[PDB]
Amino acid sequence: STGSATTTPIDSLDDAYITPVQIGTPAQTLNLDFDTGSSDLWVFSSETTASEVDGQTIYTPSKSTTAKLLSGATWSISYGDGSSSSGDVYTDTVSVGGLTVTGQAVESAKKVSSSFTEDSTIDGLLGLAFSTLNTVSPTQQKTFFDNAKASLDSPVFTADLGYHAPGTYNFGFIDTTAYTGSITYTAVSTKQGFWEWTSTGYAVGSGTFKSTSIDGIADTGTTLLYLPATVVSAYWAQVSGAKSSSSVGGYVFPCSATLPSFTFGVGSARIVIPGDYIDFGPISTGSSSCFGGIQSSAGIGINIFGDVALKAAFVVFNGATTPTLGFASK
Repeated sequence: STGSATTTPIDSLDDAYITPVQIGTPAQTLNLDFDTGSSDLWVFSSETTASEVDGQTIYTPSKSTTAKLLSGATWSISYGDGSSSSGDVYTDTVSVGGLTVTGQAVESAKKVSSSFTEDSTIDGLLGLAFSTLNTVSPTQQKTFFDNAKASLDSPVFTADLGYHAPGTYNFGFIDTTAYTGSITYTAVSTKQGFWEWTSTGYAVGSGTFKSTSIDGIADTGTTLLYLPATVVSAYWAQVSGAKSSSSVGGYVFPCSATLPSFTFGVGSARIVIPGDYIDFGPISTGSSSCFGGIQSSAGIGINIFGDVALKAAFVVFNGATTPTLGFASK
């Protein structure tokens, strides 16, 4: 089997991407944030504290003839951005782009943090990291991909995120028309539950490539590119007037700037992030100071190849017995 679904930016900055997901019988379609950095499929629901719902579409398990309470199961998650959610668990039928999993754990939120409430466009998350990170207790549950894998034509999914435009998540096949040149594959460590890999280096603009190992995670659920402070300083030094602002919480730059590209290595291959991908617009409405899309990972504890990086590539998440990651230009 295979599935193919379009993923759409939630706003003009590509702050996140949403993908429609069918849950239950009859289908209830919710727009979920596909997150290769976590492993819970959770939704706003009829059980979510009313004051914490503000415009989201909710899953109502009582209206699904295939929903079953997973007795005794609870979940609770906190994300790298400080947001969180928690609740109980149903199993139900879940379909993405024509690919159907029966008995998928659907984690129903009783509580969500303010940042979730305040984002009306995201109805929940669909985790695509390794199931070892799933938070359901006392019986850990599998991700949608993990459940679908054996049925897929090939045990893979691909992320093809757009810049200021829709893109695609495919399950079970590689669309050879969706990228240019070849796909370069690189080793993955699953030891921390992530799609963790080692970039071979970077370049800033038309500058020379610096060969250096950068361990980090491919994370579709993180907006920005978080890299070591040395690398980030080298990037922003090429932008007149750019500075790290403790008050704003990262590098900012004059909105009048033309940003240089940023290249990262995948083995001997190179992925070029155009400068415009690194512009996250005014820090506040009407400001001429703009927020940078490349930020320091210092104090995160891990480097994160978030959407800024991934949207410059066609990315293969290969869930073979020994997982790997593939990157192609597009």
